[PDB]
Amino acid sequence: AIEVKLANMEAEINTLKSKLELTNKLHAFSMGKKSGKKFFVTNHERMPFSKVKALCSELRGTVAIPRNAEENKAIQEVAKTSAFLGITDEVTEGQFMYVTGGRLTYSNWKKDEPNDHGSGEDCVTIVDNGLWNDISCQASHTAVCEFPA
Amino acid sequence: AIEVKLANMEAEINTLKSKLELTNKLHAFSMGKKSGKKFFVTNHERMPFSKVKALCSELRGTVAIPRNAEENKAIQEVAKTSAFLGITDEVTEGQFMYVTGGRLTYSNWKKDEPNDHGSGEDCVTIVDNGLWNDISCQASHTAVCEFPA
Amino acid sequence: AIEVKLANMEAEINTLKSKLELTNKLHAFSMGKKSGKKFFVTNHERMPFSKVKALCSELRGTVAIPRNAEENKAIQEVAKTSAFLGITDEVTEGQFMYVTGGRLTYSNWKKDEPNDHGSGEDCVTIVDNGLWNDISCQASHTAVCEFPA
Ligand SMILES: OC[C@H]1O[C@H](O[C@@H]2[C@H](O)[C@@H](O)O[C@H](CO)[C@H]2O)[C@@H](O)[C@@H](O)[C@@H]1O
Ligand SMILES: OC[C@H]1O[C@H](O[C@@H]2[C@H](O)[C@@H](O)O[C@H](CO)[C@H]2O)[C@@H](O)[C@@H](O)[C@@H]1O
Ligand SMILES: OC[C@H]1O[C@H](O[C@@H]2[C@H](O)[C@@H](O)O[C@H](CO)[C@H]2O)[C@@H](O)[C@@H](O)[C@@H]1O
Ligand SMILES: [Ca+2]
Ligand SMILES: [Ca+2]
Ligand SMILES: [Ca+2]
Ligand SMILES: [Ca+2]
Ligand SMILES: [Ca+2]
Ligand SMILES: [Ca+2]
Ligand SMILES: [Ca+2]
Ligand SMILES: [Ca+2]
Ligand SMILES: [Ca+2]
Ligand SMILES: [Ca+2]
Ligand SMILES: [Cl-]
Ligand SMILES: [Cl-]
Ligand SMILES: [Cl-]
Repeated sequence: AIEVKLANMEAEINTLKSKLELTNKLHAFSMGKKSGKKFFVTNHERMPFSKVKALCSELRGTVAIPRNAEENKAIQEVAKTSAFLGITDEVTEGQFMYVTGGRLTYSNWKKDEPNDHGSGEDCVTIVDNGLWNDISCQASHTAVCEFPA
Repeated sequence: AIEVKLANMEAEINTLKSKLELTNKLHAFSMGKKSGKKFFVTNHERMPFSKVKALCSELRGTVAIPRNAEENKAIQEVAKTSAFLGITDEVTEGQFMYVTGGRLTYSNWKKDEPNDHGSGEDCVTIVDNGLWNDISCQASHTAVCEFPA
Repeated sequence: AIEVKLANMEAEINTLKSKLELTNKLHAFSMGKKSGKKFFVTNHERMPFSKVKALCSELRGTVAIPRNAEENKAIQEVAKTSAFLGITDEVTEGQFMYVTGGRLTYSNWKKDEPNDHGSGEDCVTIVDNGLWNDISCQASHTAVCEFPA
């Protein structure tokens, strides 16, 4: 009894992990996940940057970060409106870093941006052009999370 | 050994439960669930009110109910077409009650409605412009379920 | 007590099985699955037929197969563009079969199709007015999977 049931439950658990993995694959597929590509998702809600990070973090993802023109357009198409990117110069003014760490490689700044305008701008938004503009982290923009390829 | 295997398996189960909960959160987010708000969703299928209640119940949700103008708009954008709301005046004519209990607070009736037209109309549908019209519960309208915030 | 913990583990597993089943039902509902009808899903990615089969197979579904006009319209609405169908005449030229078995019955060929054009065409794509054309299995078309009613 005991040992047999325990061995069976281990098989039940492994079967459940396999099924859940399959469910996640199907959901990613229905969400637009392209083979071997990272995918972006949004609930179309606009909120302050701190809430986007908290939200993507709960979902075990990160605030969307374009690493090249392709991904930049991908995020643009997903958001449809202005959306925060996982990039800020909160730590050292003028030095934009990825929220995931490290200095910005690819960038697509609008002319004369980032400019830390007025009272200050430490966050970044991809606008309805794919271009970038630094804006107040307190402002509310579309939440777009990123998940691994 | 047995007590050890059992302990390790309970750990695996706790991890799997959290992982499934994450799947549910990501899915709701991808379908438009806003922070702190109820999740509204539809399969675009039109059916009699009885079937809508049965369908949402089977999913552990309930027929969508607008508690205010904001929710009414959210349901409107999910349905696109005429859809049943979880409200009826089956007990006392003219007294609309939520199928989950309690008297109707917010309402968005169309002009000249409710009119308990013809042989009688005890169900409610959100239609054009998001306004309401009472209709026969036997009529087929889009199924929209709601899940807790 | 070992046996008490084992009994709890069984209940935890069964509870998990029930919740995962619910998660699958809510996802199918959100993807447009109609009561008693199979449903269709796409990530909008274009790829050769062999890749579509592999992808859908891995998700425990199959390349979409229209069995009547309703399903054909449904697949057309989901795909938005040209997509492979689970129909080919690879096994015996001229005789189309479903990838899951059986000779083609219902069909919606464009005029003058199928024509096994050029060096040959053994796969099938649903194109413009939801009409069908046989095409090379090597060409890349939208991946659309179908899942059981
Ligand atoms: O204060 C925000 C923003 O203002 C200026 O840019 C404008 C805005 O991005 C927005 O309203 O759209 C305008 C174009 O339609 C754009 O000029 C700049 O001062 C910018 O640096 C600043 O972040
Ligand atoms: O008896 C049903 C319903 O009929 C009338 O409303 C019409 C219907 O909702 C539907 O056909 O769309 C029409 C607008 O295009 C609308 O007028 C009303 O008599 C209504 O009270 C009644 O419930
Ligand atoms: O060899 C491909 C295909 O070519 C011809 O049809 C064309 C294609 O179906 C597609 O590109 O759309 C065109 C119209 O928009 C159409 O002419 C046919 O020879 C066809 O049988 C063949 O499979
Ligand atoms: Ca600063
Ligand atoms: Ca700054
Ligand atoms: Ca700026
Ligand atoms: Ca009545
Ligand atoms: Ca009535
Ligand atoms: Ca009426
Ligand atoms: Ca052939
Ligand atoms: Ca020929
Ligand atoms: Ca052929
Ligand atoms: Ca052809
Ligand atoms: Cl700021
Ligand atoms: Cl009625
Ligand atoms: Cl071929």
